[PDB]
Amino acid sequence: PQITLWKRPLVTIKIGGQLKEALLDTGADDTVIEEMSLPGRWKPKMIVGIGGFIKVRQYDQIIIEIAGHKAIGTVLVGPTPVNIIGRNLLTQIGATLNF
Amino acid sequence: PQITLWKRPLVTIKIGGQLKEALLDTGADDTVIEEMSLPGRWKPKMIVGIGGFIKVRQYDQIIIEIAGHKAIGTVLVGPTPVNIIGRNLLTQIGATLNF
Ligand SMILES: CC(C)CN(C[C@@H](O)[C@H](Cc1ccccc1)NC(=O)O[C@H]1CO[C@H]2OCC[C@H]21)S(=O)(=O)c1ccc(N)cc1
Ligand SMILES: [Cl-]
Ligand SMILES: [Cl-]
Ligand SMILES: [Cl-]
Ligand SMILES: [Cl-]
Ligand SMILES: [Cl-]
Repeated sequence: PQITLWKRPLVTIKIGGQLKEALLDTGADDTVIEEMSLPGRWKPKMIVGIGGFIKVRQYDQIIIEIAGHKAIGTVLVGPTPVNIIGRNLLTQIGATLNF
Repeated sequence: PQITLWKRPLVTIKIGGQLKEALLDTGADDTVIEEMSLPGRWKPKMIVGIGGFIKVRQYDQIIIEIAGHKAIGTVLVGPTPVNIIGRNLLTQIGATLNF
């Protein structure tokens, strides 16, 4: 697809057996999802945005289907106001910014 | 250009005749830059992101060049952790997300 930016670039994702809406976000280094359970080990991390930092749990080697495209990588879980697909997974589906 | 996302999509911007670096950010509705002087009157705005909110100065109809493309539009100025180019200006430079 070609996604224009007149509106927020929201897509459906599937993660840990759940369907979620998420933002395709070139400004996010890594993917961050609202509180949910995921399998396996995790470790804590802080990430920063507008407003400051939040504490998240870092889960590695998690598979997400993004707009029907499967990717695997690190997923951060924590109190984000919006689900965000970051560059670590956008690369994997071949996403580019074009102008 | 076609910009891949293996690295942060940083570009040079020109604003008030000065060059700065900024992040192309599809997850941002609005363009937000670090403290700087801009001409004219400003209006209040609060923006909300991952770690809570910040107050910013909203300047309208500001001439800005992004990666060599001319734009004229709203720039928010305040204590953002990084300079971000949001959809308001990404649309002016004809940017799309493609995968
Ligand atoms: C500020 C960026 C450098 C980083 N952020 C991504 C950014 O796209 C967020 C993503 C975002 C979006 C909504 C709410 C929180 C986070 N947008 C954002 O804060 O935009 C603000 C400016 O325009 C307004 O429109 C959206 C909120 C305002 S972030 O969400 O803080 C973040 C930081 C690190 C990671 N790994 C993942 C996400
Ligand atoms: Cl992958
Ligand atoms: Cl990863
Ligand atoms: Cl590539
Ligand atoms: Cl990419
Ligand atoms: Cl604008």
